[PDB]
Amino acid sequence: MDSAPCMWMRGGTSKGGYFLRADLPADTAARDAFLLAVMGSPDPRQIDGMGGADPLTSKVAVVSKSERPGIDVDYLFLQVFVDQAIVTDAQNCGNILAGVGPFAIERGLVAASGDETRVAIFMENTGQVAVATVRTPGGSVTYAGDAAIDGVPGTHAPIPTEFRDTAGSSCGALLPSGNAVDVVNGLPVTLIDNGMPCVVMKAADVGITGYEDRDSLDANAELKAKIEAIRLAVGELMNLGDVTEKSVPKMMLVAPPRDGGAVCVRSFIPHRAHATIGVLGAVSVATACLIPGSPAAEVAVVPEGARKTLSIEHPTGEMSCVLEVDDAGNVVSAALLRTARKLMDGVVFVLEH
Amino acid sequence: PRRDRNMDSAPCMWMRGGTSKGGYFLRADLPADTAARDAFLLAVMGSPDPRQIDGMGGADPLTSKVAVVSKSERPGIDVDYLFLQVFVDQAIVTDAQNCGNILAGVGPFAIERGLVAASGDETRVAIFMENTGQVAVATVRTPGGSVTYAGDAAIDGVPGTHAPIPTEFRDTAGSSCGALLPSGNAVDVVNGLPVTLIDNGMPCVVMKAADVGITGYEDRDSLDANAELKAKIEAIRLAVGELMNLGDVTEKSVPKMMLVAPPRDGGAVCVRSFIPHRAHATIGVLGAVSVATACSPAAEVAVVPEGARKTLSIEHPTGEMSCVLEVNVVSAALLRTARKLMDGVVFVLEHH
Ligand SMILES: [Ca+2]
Ligand SMILES: [Ca+2]
Ligand SMILES: [Cl-]
Ligand SMILES: [Cl-]
Ligand SMILES: [Cl-]
Ligand SMILES: [Cl-]
Ligand SMILES: [Cl-]
Ligand SMILES: [Cl-]
Ligand SMILES: [Cl-]
Ligand SMILES: [Cl-]
Ligand SMILES: [Cl-]
Ligand code: NA
Repeated sequence: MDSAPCMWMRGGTSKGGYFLRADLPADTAARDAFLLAVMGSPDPRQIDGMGGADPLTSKVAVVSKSERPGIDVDYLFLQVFVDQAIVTDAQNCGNILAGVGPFAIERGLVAASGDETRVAIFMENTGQVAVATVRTPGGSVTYAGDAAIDGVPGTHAPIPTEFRDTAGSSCGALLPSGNAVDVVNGLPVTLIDNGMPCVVMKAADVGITGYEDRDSLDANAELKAKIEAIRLAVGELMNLGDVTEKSVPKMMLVAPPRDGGAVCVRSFIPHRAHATIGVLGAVSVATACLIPGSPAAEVAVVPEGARKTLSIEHPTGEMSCVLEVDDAGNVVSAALLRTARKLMDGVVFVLEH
Repeated sequence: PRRDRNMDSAPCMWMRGGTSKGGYFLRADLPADTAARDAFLLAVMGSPDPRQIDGMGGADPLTSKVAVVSKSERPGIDVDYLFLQVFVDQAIVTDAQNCGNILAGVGPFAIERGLVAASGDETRVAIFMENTGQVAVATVRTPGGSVTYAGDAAIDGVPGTHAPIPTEFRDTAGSSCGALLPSGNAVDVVNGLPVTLIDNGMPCVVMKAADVGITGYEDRDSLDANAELKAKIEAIRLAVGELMNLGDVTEKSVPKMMLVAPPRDGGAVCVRSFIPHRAHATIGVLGAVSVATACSPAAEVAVVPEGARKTLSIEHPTGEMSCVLEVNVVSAALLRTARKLMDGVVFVLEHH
């Protein structure tokens, strides 16, 4: 295989290549070798491929028509490492997911349903489902509009994304330790998985305010060591095995809001300070805000009602999460805004094997 | 039918050209008005945006470049080639300089698009470089009449091997300046140290690295942090701009500052190039032609090859670049490679 049809899209704040599953090799070794060559990996500059020399622009979506009930398309996310000959499918990316809906409609995997088309997506990495609402004026996708997200210039068509079946998707339960709060290394934390395994703790409990600049936190070795020691100590409690070399759980340091939101966060993913917050991590953090007695509930401003908009402040702005909660208190769905844009469509080429 | 009514588009081939990357267009496929063309190309790349997240640029000037190619009507020329730099974090598209790396993709692009017919197993493509008025001849491997990008050729800064693209340069004397020696005399002296103002494809100031207080072997960070050195050579550049017929070069990127030193790794010359303020990782393709041509001040340190076809290996930080000169300088040939990465249609949000 020396080529494959491919669409290059921006999905959220990430970028990568979108493939039909039938257009990629069935053998995972042959597939990974093809995608590495497509990106130009391994190479810190990715000069001989389509990767942008950054993990956020070295990503792949594998999309196929789904035989699952109620699901339109299956979606496999793959991170193509920039400077290593490694392609991984552990954990799912909620930004590349934003392009899956429009891509499936454009490719004919899902018929457009009027001027606005809802696409039910099965996320194969963690077995959860997202429903993306795509603008399809006159029966064809558009990527233009008045919606904006932090980290992307200008405005685009909105892609509301509703997540369900998120609780314990990676850890097997919403609270894998069975506790709303666990004391780890002398500090109270919440171990929670509502779409993305997270450790939620007060920024003040680890010696910062939680409003520091991303670059200042990224260079705070003492803080990173304290957080990492906690992350290693809860890997088994969260049913994640040995998390030494894993990118999970994400470390979420929370603080009361300062820009009008519900809560403020600084996220380490697990080592680098995030410029915003992960889309699935936002669902976990927002859900943690609703658990009484937890560090997030202590600092969050939670509105009343069955439908709560939880604006999560992060270094470059805020990401709002709409939580639908039953009369008992359980989060039945979470909806967040993303956008996408088809950038180039055609065929990617690699040198033959 | 079933197209985005709020976007525009054009056919485009994304290629690696040498150590650069960008989009290759047919001239007829872009808007004819400069302003409309520039807005389109900025949107193609996702500029302005330091991350270029909403476009095809790679958040680096070297991966935010454009080639505009068309069938030429100049005598002896196959295609005309306009190089355009799409700025990453500014709403700027410029044609002021000539990239000899994006040039490597032009030949194969022209053949794949049918601008030039394949003449057997190797195809010679005469390329008029409209930015500077120079002519380059690229020899493209076309086995069975089809362009190939696979082969045993290697260049520093690119992993693996690819099909060789030998690129011979003609009409390089005074590409940006009046003639080969813009000042009029060969070895002039500015601020006390002897230099050589020479333009044989890229306007340069050639001078001995010892005459400026360094050895010529330091690393990129150690030279770019050297405020003493950069200030000394910048004052040399700011005092030769009008003398090299370049106007006021305070805001320009030309001429390139070339600090020469004897070779260490077995090459011909070691050079440190400031382009004009950043320490160049390797060396510019056209800059290497000007430096190889400079070899009395450059002859101080040069182990010049012997025969009539000299392979001058110019040692730069990340390795070496070899410039074949035939002798009076007859031709200047350098090795490049290219690869077609993606082919299809690029899309932009409509301007309004
Ligand atoms: Ca329109
Ligand atoms: Ca249009
Ligand atoms: Cl498929
Ligand atoms: Cl990486
Ligand atoms: Cl995500
Ligand atoms: Cl910040
Ligand atoms: Cl990390
Ligand atoms: Cl044309
Ligand atoms: Cl730039
Ligand atoms: Cl060049
Ligand atoms: Cl510079
Ligand atoms: Na279409």
